Amino acid sequence: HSVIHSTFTIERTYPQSPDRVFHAFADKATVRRWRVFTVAEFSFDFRVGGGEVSRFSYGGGPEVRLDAQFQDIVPDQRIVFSYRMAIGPQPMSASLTTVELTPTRLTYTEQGAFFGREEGTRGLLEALAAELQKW
Amino acid sequence: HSVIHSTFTIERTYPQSPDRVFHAFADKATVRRWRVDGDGAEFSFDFRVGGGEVSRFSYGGGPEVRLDAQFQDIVPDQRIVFSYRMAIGPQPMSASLTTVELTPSGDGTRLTYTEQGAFFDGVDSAKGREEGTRGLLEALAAEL
Repeated sequence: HSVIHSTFTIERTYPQSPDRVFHAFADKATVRRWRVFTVAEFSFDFRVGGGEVSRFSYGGGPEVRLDAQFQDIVPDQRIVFSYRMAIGPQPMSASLTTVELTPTRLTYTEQGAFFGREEGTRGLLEALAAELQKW
Repeated sequence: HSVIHSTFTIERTYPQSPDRVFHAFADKATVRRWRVDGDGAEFSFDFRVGGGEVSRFSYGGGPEVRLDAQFQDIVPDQRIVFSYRMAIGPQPMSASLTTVELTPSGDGTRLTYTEQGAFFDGVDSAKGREEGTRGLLEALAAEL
């Protein structure tokens, strides 16, 4: 009933190599450990035109529906995808996400439309730092 | 590789009401007259969340311009959100998110068209892309 457009770019670095950094956004299993608490349906197809449907809830709460579609893929360098999140019957937002990693200095960019989200994103990267060595 | 991120907005009012202008976006036939032609290459239009669009055209014998879009959100007569990627030949020039808002303007319609895009490798079509959309919206005007 009202849209707010914001673009926030957050930067974070990783002593691990770029291929590894990219691996954390490419591999199906690797992404399940850290979701990009039951999980109903879940699909992944890491290619252009490929999707990433994801239905889930927290402690019996309402279900969060995530639908993403990969727009542009540059092996070990760039990942561009759009996605929408809903928690209702209640669309939360839709955004275009760019994740670049030059040799690592991953540069996370999110151009979104909201029907705030930034701080959580810096966190999603602080977590990236987590499973960053779990191997 | 490089990625340019930019956003632009275009406001344009119409003497028509929301139902009318929304329609011009949601009705395949109408759509095919102000944005695309189709009357003497390809145009799949499935207007629904999750549904998408596919357009393929070229001028003369030149490179085929392909636009692939998917609807992300639809609020009747008031909002349209879709993402899309464009390419000419095999070179993918960009991916972006589009938001179309239609707020009542007393007796007319307020249309704010916002485009958050990501232009690929060297290519900076942001300028050229806003130019065209500003034209397509002007063209829409006549269609109403």
